[PDB]
Amino acid sequence: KSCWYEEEIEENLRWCFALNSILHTGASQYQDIALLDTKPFGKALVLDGKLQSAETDEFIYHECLVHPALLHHPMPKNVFIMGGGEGSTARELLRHKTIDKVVMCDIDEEVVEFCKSYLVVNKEAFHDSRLEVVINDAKAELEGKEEKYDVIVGDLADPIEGGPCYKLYTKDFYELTLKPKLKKGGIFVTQAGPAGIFSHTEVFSCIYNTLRQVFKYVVPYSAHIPSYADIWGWVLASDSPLDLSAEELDIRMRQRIIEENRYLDGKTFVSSSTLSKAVRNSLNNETHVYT
Amino acid sequence: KSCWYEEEIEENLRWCFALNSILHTGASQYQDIALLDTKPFGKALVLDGKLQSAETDEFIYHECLVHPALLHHPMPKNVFIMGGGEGSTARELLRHKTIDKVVMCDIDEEVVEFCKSYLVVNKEAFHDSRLEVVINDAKAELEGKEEKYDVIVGDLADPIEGGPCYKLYTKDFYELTLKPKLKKGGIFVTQAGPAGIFSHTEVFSCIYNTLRQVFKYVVPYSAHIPSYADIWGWVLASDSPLDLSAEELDIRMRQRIIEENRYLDGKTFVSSSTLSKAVRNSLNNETHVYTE
Amino acid sequence: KSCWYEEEIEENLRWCFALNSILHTGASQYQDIALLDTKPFGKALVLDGKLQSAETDEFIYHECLVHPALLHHPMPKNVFIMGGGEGSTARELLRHKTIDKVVMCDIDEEVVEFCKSYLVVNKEAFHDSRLEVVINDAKAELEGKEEKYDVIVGDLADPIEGGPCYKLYTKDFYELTLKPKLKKGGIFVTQAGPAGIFSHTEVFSCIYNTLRQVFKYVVPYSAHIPSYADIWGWVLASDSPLDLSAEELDIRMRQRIIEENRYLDGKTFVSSSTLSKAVRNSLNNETHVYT
Amino acid sequence: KSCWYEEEIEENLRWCFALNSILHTGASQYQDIALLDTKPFGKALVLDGKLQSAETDEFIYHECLVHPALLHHPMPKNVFIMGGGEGSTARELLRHKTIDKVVMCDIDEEVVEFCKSYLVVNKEAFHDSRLEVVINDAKAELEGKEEKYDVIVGDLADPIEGGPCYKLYTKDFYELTLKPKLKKGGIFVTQAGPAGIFSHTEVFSCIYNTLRQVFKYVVPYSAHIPSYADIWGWVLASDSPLDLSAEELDIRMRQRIIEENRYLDGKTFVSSSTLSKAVRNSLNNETHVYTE
Repeated sequence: KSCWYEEEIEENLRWCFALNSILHTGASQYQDIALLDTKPFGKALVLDGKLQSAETDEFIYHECLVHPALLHHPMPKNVFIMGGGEGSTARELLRHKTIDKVVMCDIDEEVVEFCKSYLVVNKEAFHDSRLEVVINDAKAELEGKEEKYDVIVGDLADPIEGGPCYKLYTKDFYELTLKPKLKKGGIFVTQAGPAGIFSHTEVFSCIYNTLRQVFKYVVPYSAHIPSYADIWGWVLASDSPLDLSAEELDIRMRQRIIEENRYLDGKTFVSSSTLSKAVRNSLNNETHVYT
Repeated sequence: KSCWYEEEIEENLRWCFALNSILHTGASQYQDIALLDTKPFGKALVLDGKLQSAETDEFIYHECLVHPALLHHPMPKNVFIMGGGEGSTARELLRHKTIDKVVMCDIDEEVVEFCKSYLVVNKEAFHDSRLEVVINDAKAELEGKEEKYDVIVGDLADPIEGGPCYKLYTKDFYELTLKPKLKKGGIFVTQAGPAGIFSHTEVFSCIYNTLRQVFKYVVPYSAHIPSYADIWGWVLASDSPLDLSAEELDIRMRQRIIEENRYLDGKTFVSSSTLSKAVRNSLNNETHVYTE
Repeated sequence: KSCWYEEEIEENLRWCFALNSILHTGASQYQDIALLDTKPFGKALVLDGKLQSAETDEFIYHECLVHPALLHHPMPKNVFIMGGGEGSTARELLRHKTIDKVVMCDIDEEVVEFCKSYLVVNKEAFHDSRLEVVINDAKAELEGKEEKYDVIVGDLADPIEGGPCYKLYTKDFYELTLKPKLKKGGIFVTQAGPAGIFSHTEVFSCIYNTLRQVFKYVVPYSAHIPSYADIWGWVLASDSPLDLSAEELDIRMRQRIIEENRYLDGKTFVSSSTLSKAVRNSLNNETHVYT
Repeated sequence: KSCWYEEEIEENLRWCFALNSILHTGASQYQDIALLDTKPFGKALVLDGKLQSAETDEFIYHECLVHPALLHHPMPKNVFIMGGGEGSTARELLRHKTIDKVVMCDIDEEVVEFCKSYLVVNKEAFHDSRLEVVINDAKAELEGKEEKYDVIVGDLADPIEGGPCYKLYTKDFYELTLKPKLKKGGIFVTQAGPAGIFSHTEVFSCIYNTLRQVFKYVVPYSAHIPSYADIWGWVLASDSPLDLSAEELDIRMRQRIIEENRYLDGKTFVSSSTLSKAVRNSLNNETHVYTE
């Protein structure tokens, strides 16, 4: 009961967890880095004072982020990650038998090196041949190269007003930069911020509405992540249908993904993509489009 | 930015809400009773230090507790609430036009009288001619009367041994005391503790497993409640099937409930009753049964 | 263990007390006002988020503030309070059989009315004929009037850089404004901020050194105030000696002050005015003078 | 601005220090042992959740605990420490050139070995040829040997009934066990718990009163320790007078102690031994005596 880390989740809400230790600390020109050893969530990565992942339940976030998008692809071969310097998004992709190239594109070199050093769970992932790490802004990287991708995975910080990841959620970026870099039948997926009954109105609905204005087929979904103190959201978007039964999803999982999933099976994702009445109404009637 | 209500959700985990006011603090012998005005969640009812009800989202808990059971029933007319002293369970039940009688059986008259005066959202419910309030242990009340119900709602605290509420979750209780007091097609629903990816193993899986020893059809389901900082769980149980589509649930809601639900539609319930892989696997392989 | 008020004492130090209730709240154009009912200290007056007094131990602060200065006076008749809108400084003065006029000069009208309404302990003091309340800046009040005072009591907020009470601690203010308004044999006393082993270097030593450059006879003293989470300091300053035995102080107390003191007797003040080695060395060798 | 060490000074009062690091956490069967690097107070030794020693101001506690007793003694040559496993009491005692032997008797070898390696400020003290470390209950040790001391230093935890340290504050202990082991002119000093205007009534006044039943001259005294968020108290006791002026204390400090004290001079001690009116009146009228 003596040592605590404190997180301001909202203006009037704090989330405190007891600490075993402060394990490692780095920093870039971009942000403060810390790896805490927490009692309730194990090793916790804190970036600029915000918890970004925790050892006990990061598998939920990263299984939800990655596996729905590639399972709805018939044959996802190359995948570009915006963000995801932690290595866990790459880890989950690399268990798919169909990728021949994961590029992880994080602008913060020091975050990648830190997590490559200290997250035991991803060093098999980091030392994988299919994996290429690029230090650059994601839009700058995509505009400059011309190689189109089967799947693009958005694993950035939330689009807070005045940050630099904001422009990577804009309607003009999807339509003019990202989608031209999708192969025919490609699939985009992005994390989409909090998806609680009230918190989904911050960014989750706006990212849904924005992707509605670029792709014909958009599916939002969400799942509780305990260490984030909220339901968290993701959005899929493609121009080919993303409609698979739970049974087909289970079939494709036991065929393309090495090892058994800890959190996600077909029925989990069916349930995940059935938002609640209020969240569904809010999403289906949102107007704002990030320009 | 200086006054806070703190709750230890877990002994190593704290959830803190900024405070506007402390509207009342007091106590019975059963529990301390506080009503707080919080900035994130509005007025919050705290019993023995544990938030039980927040103004901004208690509708989620109460709609989930109540509606699924009633909607599944062919025509629910009389209901017994084990607990429910805050008035919000009764309030949601009284939204159903098919209901003719609600009996609220809470052991702590202090809680009942406090909420009757201070939880004004429940005022019309407390004054509804169909509601009867009984101050008794629920088990004693149900054994003391030979009356049966179409639905019995468990709205008690989480089972911890030695508490007055533990015995209301045992196999023996469900089978020798509760089930005899359900009419044909009758449905039992109880709150079933936290149901998060790890917290569900405390009581949720055991309550599911226990009811599975007693009732033909047992349906667990869960939903996020922000003020609880967790997924919360409930369990339906009946000897008649519990098997309606989202569309059939919705037609019934439009026909039987006055006003629109704020949280629950038929698709929400189907989603809620589809648990995640690990939670499903846990409840499937669960071994423990509650007993005395 | 559930409701807490939190005070940042220093940058890295917080001081939290459990709450029975938030009793009353006002505000002026100048500051936020709150009266909390706290478990460890009872009713607590919080001004702009800082605890300024608490019911359990305010008697220590106000007995220490007031009684040493007037006891070293042979016959203190009129007394001007800078600040002290709480009423407690006036309360303690009014138990002296020798004052014929206490003027309390606080710039915040709403603070005076609030404490006059809600501090039960001072409404006998507030409805006392000898007591005159003036709403004005203290320097403006003193410059404009020409009536000289036996004693002037500094009961302001600490001289934080950039506030408006800072100039009321300057060497030019003592020499050119305050002291001309002292009668012959007059005595000034001011609260002097924290007086802990390390915290005394914030302002306590600077106020001592400043008053050394205006009055011939200056005595600093301090006492623990539990609700302030620190030793607190006061300074006396006169041009006549302030040297009385503990026995004479006890004599003068049982003769001039109605009722028995709760905290302060002669020996207490002797001990109070014997600072510790490090605080004494720091004070006796400080250079900065508030100009 | 995000990592904090929290301590409940009182059950309704919390004192929180911002953290740099947690250098070690561990435990013996007697207590949990933690060493924290805090921003306000530097490295802090926490035993069973209670801060016992902070780097920025432990000198206050240890100088006050040790020096007055030794300075009052005509020539203190051998000293027994009840407790003192952190090494800082020994360190201050070994600053006196008149000292020939220090025996540190702590019940928890875990604490001793931990501080020996991690409290480097005490390293030379731990390696001083005049120090002997004994791992035993202090009462058992003192009864087990017929050796007397010029000074005995009580550096144990505050007396709470049932603890292994309560019996080291009883009248019987002081009179039948401790006093026989003091040489002529011998002086006993113990830490005596909080001594604030209200907190002094917990143990401070009782310890004073107890010693007053056993020793001719009993001198209580106190001093603020910021990391403790309170005034802390100590009590001198002897059957020879304890009556030196501030100037005589200072001459002795210059003659007997190597290096300059950071907190304590003769005037500081006289001030410390002049208690406030309410604390004086409380200790004067105190009735309770510790017993078994």
